[PDB]
This record gives sequence, structure tokens and C-alpha cells, in this order.
Amino acid sequence: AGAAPAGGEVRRVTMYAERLAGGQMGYGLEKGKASIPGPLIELNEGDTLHVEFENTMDVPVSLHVHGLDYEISSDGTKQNKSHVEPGGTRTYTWRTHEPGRRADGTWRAGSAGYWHYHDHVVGTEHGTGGIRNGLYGPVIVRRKGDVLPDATHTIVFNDMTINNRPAHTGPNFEATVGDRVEIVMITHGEAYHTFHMHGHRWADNRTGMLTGPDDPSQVIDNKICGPADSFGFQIIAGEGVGAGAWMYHCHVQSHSDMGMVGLFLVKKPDGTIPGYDP
Amino acid sequence: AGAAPAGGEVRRVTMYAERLAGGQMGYGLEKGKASIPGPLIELNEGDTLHVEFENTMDVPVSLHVHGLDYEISSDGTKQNKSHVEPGGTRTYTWRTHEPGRRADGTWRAGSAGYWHYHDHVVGTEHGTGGIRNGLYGPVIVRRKGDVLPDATHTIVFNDMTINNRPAHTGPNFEATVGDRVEIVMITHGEAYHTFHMHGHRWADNRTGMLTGPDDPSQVIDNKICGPADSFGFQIIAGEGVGAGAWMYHCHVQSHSDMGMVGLFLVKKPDGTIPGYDPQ
Amino acid sequence: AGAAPAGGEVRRVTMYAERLAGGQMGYGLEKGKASIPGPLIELNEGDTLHVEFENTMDVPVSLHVHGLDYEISSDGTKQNKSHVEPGGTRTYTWRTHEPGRRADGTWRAGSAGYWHYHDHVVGTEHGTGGIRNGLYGPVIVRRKGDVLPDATHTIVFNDMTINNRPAHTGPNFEATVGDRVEIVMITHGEAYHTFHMHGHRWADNRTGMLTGPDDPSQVIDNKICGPADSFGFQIIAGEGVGAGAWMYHCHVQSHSDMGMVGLFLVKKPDGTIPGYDPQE
Ligand SMILES: [Cu+2]
Ligand SMILES: [Cu+2]
Ligand SMILES: [Cu+2]
Ligand SMILES: [Cu+2]
Ligand SMILES: [Cu+2]
Ligand SMILES: [Cu+2]
Ligand SMILES: [Cu+2]
Ligand SMILES: [Cu+2]
Ligand SMILES: [Cu+2]
Ligand code: NA
Repeated sequence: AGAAPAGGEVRRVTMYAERLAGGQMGYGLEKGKASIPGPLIELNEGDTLHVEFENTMDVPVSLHVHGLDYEISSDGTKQNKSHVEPGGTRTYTWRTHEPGRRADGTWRAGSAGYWHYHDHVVGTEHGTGGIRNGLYGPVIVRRKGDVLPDATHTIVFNDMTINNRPAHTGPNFEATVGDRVEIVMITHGEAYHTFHMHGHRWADNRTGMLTGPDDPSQVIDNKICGPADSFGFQIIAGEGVGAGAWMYHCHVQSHSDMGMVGLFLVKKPDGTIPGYDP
Repeated sequence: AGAAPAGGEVRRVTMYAERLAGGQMGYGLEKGKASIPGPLIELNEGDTLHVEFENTMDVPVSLHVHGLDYEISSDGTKQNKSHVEPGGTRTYTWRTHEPGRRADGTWRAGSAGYWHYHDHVVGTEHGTGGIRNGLYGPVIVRRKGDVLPDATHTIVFNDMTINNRPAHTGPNFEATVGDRVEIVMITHGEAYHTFHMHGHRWADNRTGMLTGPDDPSQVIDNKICGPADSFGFQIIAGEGVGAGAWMYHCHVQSHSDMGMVGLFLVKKPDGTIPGYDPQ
Repeated sequence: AGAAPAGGEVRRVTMYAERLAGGQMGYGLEKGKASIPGPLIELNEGDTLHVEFENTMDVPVSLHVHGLDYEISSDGTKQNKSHVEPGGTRTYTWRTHEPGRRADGTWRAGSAGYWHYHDHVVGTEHGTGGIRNGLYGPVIVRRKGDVLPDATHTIVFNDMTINNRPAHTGPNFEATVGDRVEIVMITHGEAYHTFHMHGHRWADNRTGMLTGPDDPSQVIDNKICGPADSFGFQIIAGEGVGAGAWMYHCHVQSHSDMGMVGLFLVKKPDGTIPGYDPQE
């Protein structure tokens, strides 16, 4: 699409933690509509977000965010009493800031990047059970002028599953040749993984796109990741390669053999996918 | 050192998959010349490569490449019917492109980098058996103006082996002090590793060399890598450190202890290596 | 903040390998004062360091450094006889260099970075026993103009411990809001880890700080690391987030559950830490 605007808006959302079928737990923006991964939160540097949070579960839960600014009262840990008791409510406050020159001449890094939020108190005091059960979601913070995508897809390697899905059950994502597609890639649990995409590649830097001819970042199609790592990128679907059912998978061999695979289904403008028969 | 020219040539090559001794399999450019790792393929951005492929083994095999442009018919997977039956032949086509500005002003990244190719169908439909057996090889794509090396060596951490060699059997690589030496480093299998070189270091970026004083890339001598990761770099052999049998190894302690170790043998101009006495 | 000057000095230090309580082993700059991690060595690009080394132990030991310039005789390995026999002495020499252009015009990377030293011969020919026992320490090489910190803290994930400490025993580090705090982060052993710091973030590049608005490095608060990896960064304590007990931990879930955790204790300018009430 276009470009991200300058931030500075004070935003507000309601968030709920809720049980889902099969022992799962999820975040949602409306009661009864929790999802795994949780809802995508998008902010422009400078924006503030007040998360009006409610725990609808029978066990305590919390909300811990990576990368963004928050005071200790929004750490989301039992250790500083910022979790939410069953049936309880709490306002978590997330802030973001633009980069800038400090008075002493140093450069303050901004909040922009591919981040995520997750539980920190279900099962253990590091949220091992909550994360296992699905209490995680993506956060994107944009810098003014960042290129905006046609669509964004979140892929979470959570131990031996993608997005808590059963082995060999996706997710699949659909695009048309030429679409600007953004991927947010988060890892959770116990294991390291390597994320691989067939037919596409990106830059190993903040936006996943080279800034121009002077950017020396490695261009990659395979990336090692460990628990609580996050990164993201944009690709032009099918660019230089055409339509097709382009696989993505963890490249740890036993993981790909045991279901950590999905498809990036890139259609021609006429809606067909060459060589794909499901 | 020389410099890579602009690409745009159409090239052909023949490649075979063959069984090797002891359950191994490898790729080669000629029959009976299969090797692990497979042959090094070097391209300049814009080059097209037609790989005339032949499966001489008794089980299906394929060729899947990282990084390069290919249509879905050269994916090299059973899922897309781009594998090769026993005794069969197939032409895989790889393309590359230069970076440049798109119609809308965004910057399209080029193909240049350190890449690799491997099997995708032996044992499992992700090539777990074929990769284990040795079916992997390096691909280098160069950008116009890239610095060219005096020699290139490929180091593959394939599970707990280097290049499928028996434990504690190298490989070793020879150079003379001052040689410009290129390393392609690929990882395969189940395990993470950390690649370490004694006496040398490189930049954690596309070429392994800093572009100049503005490049903030960390300079490293140790790098974590996982299955199907690839990177590469160039060093000046012995620069600031002199001749010697310079160790490289995985730094995961049990892996180095079990034999994931080799030597970068850097000779003085008279050909000697001080303090080198292999046992 | 201060700024690093150009290097070029020749320095010498004594270092000792010593047994410590509980079967541990450490390096120290004075006899009887070994520590785990070993002493922080700081150099400016161009400096030379002569390490006058003594093995006080009953087993061979060595000193292997990452990143810095050294000849094969200071490799610290048995195979080229650069280890130190029990009771023995040896001078290890480390050199560093500035970046610049070679005679052919190519750019040579300098020595600056976050590095480390460790044993290479105790237990195995790769120092597996020595590293496990505590024979590791940090080295920082600074480039002219690098920002200098108010304090530097070294965090080593040595297998399932931080700095060889028992589980759930820190270390904790103290600062005041606004302090410029440098972290050196080293990993050793058999396992991968992911280092995470609550409330703070850094740039994934040489210094951990962006050079300016044109540096495209990812800004992160979580980093995967494996044996013998080293990186570092600086943060302004509490910047944009305030005082408090800010946790750092490995984010591998069973590792944090088993106590690879510590606290960055950031005090208010009046000396208090909000929300931090540790049990007696
Ligand atoms: Cu935490
Ligand atoms: Cu995996
Ligand atoms: Cu986290
Ligand atoms: Cu694949
Ligand atoms: Cu290894
Ligand atoms: Cu692959
Ligand atoms: Cu070594
Ligand atoms: Cu850990
Ligand atoms: Cu080491
Ligand atoms: Na980088």
C-alpha cells in the first residue's frame, strides 16, 4: 500500500484472555472471539496503547510485551504483581517512541520493529503453560515512512506446532502474484527452529527489505530462531518465480517430517495455481 | 584480487546423482566423479543456469536450491512433481537477478549471496535421508564488482559430521600467508552448531567483508547456524597472525570433542607450517 | 559520556589459573584472587597485551582468545604446544589493529568488538572441563570514539548456569535510572539459549547502538546464542520505562523455569526501587 504516518495517537483496546476448545487459551479483542495467535496490534512510533484487559479464565493470567515501552506496573509478571487474577481487570499501558539524537550526541533507537506479547504466569512464573496453550500474539510498530503491505500473516513456531495447529494442518496463506505480503515470524517454547520459504527471500534487517544499494545485510531464505525471537519482512508474492504452492517450513529435518509445514498459495490473476492439486 | 563482472549469460551443466560407498550418495558433474559436498556452482547476477540432471540411483532423487529464482517446476519436490525417477533425466532451470529500483521506487534485492542445493525426496518428502547421505552442495551468486578470491572451500556441518567425513578426519584446507580465501559454510540435518575459526574473523553481512567505515555489522569469529543455513566470507590467510595450522571447528563442546574439527593449514612463502605435527 | 581514545599502547598483566572451592577453576590477575567469570580485559584498537601467565594447578591449562590477533604460539592449544604445564609459566601475547585500507584499497576490519577468552585443554583438547569449571572471561576491544559506559556487567550462560552460579541465585546487577550500562554476553557449553531483557532493547550490531538514522540493524530484546558466541550492548537504565527490578533471563522456557534468571535492579534517583519487595 502506501507509507506509515507519524505516530502520537493515544489508542485504546479491550483484550480478553479466554479458554478455547481442547485445553487451549487465547487472547481476543471481543468476548468469545479469542484466537491463536492473538490479534495483531499495529502502532506507529509515538503511539500509546491502553489495553483494557479482562481475565475470563479460572486461573491467573498476564500480558508481557517485547520491545515496547512500559513501566514496571505493566511488566505482566507475578514478581511485581502485574498479573490478573481470575475474573479480574487491569489496564496495561504500552508506549512507543521515535528515534532521535540525545543531547550528548548519541542516537536513541526507536520502538519500530516486529514484536510480540504473551502470558507470563500460567503454569509457571514464566508463562510456560500459557504460551503452550496459545497465549501469544504479534505486535508491529512502524516508523514514519515504512512501506505498508497488502496483507500480513503471522507464523508462530510454538514448540513442535505452527500456531498451535495439529501437525500437517497448515496454516496456508493465499496471495496473488505481485501482492506485497508481510510475514511476522515468532518462536516460542523449548526448541530452536529454522524458518525457510521456497521461492522467496528477504533481507536480514529491521524491515526485512534492503534500504537501497548501500545496505550490506545478508539476503536469506532460511533463519535460525529460538524461544521469544521475533522478526518480520515483506516479499512481493511470486516475484521472479511465478505462481505456485510455495512451501514454507521449519528446516530442522525431523520437524518438517513431523508436520511443521505450510503453503504460501500464490495465484495467477486468473485465480489458478499451476501444479497444485489439493 | 579481481572483480566479478556483470552477469546475464545463459549456461548449461550436467549433474548426476550417484550412490557412493557405504550408503552415501552424492552429486557430480561427470559420471563416477560424484563428491560430498557436490560441485561448487558460481554465477553472476543475471546468469541463467540449465542443470541437465540425471538420476543414476535406484530410488527417486531431486534438486532443490536456496536463494536463486526458479519456477515451481524446478522446486525439486515430489509435492510439485519435480523429482526425478530412478534412471530419469530432468532439466532444472535456475535464474538470478540484479538488484534495482522497482516501478514504484522500492528497492528489489538481488540474488547475490552464499546459497546451496540439496535433495528433497530421498527417505522423506523433505529429503531427510538424501541430505544425511550426502546430497548437498554450494552455490555462490556474485554481484558485479564483488571481490574475487584466490580459492574457495566449502564446509558443511551435516548433523555431527563435516562434509560426511569420518570423525576427526578433517577436511583440511591449504593456503599461503596472504592468500584471499573464501569460505562457504552450510548446515544440514537435525542439530544447531556454532562455527569457529582460530586466528581469523569476518563481518556478519552478505559478503563477510565490511563495505567501509559506515558498515556497523558485528565482526565475529563464532556463528550459530541451524539446518539449511548458509553464509560465507573471505579472509586474508594469516593476516596479522602468521602461518600455522589454524583450527576451525564447531564450538558446541561435545561436537568438537567427537570430531567436528578441521585445519586451515596456512604456509609461509617457503611452504612450511611452524609447529604442525599431525598425529 | 566518555569516548575511547586511539590505541597503540603496549601493556602487560599477570594472570593465574587457580583452583577454586567446589572443584571449580578460575582466572585472576592476582594470586589468590581468581574469579568466575575471569577478569574483564579492556583494550583500545592498536594496543598490545602481554599476558604473563602462570598455571598454579595440577593439570595442564591454556588461554585461548577470540577475535584478537595472536600468533600460533599464543593459540592456547596442545596440538601446537601453546598450553601451560602444571606449575608452568608462559607469556601469551594478544595484538589488536585499527580498521583501514590495505595497499590494494580493500577495507580491513578492525579488532573492535565484544570477545572472550577461555581454556582449551582441561578435560578435553577443546577445554570442555576447563570451561565447565569456570575458565572463561570477557575481553572488550574499543574503537576510537566508541561510547564509554558508567558500568560493565558480564553475563555468561555456561550450560545451565549463569556465571557458574546455582539456579535462582542471580547474579543481580544494580544501577540508577539514567546510568549507561554495558552488558557483555557470552555463551558456553552444550546448549543454545536466548537472552532476553525486560524493559530494554538494543541494536543487533557491533556496539549494540545504532550509528544514526541510516543504520538498518534490527532492534531486539531477545537473541539466540550458542557455545562461544559473544555480543554486547549498552542501554540507558530505565530509559522510557522507569525504575524497578527488571528481569533478564534465558527465554528457553524450561531454562527460565529452572532458574537461569537474574535482576537488573534499577533504582530511582532517590535510591528506592518501586515494586521490589524480596522475601527476607
Ligand atoms: Cu520474562
Ligand atoms: Cu523446527
Ligand atoms: Cu517473552
Ligand atoms: Cu523445502
Ligand atoms: Cu556442532
Ligand atoms: Cu533446503
Ligand atoms: Cu578451538
Ligand atoms: Cu537457556
Ligand atoms: Cu572458544
Ligand atoms: Na546485520
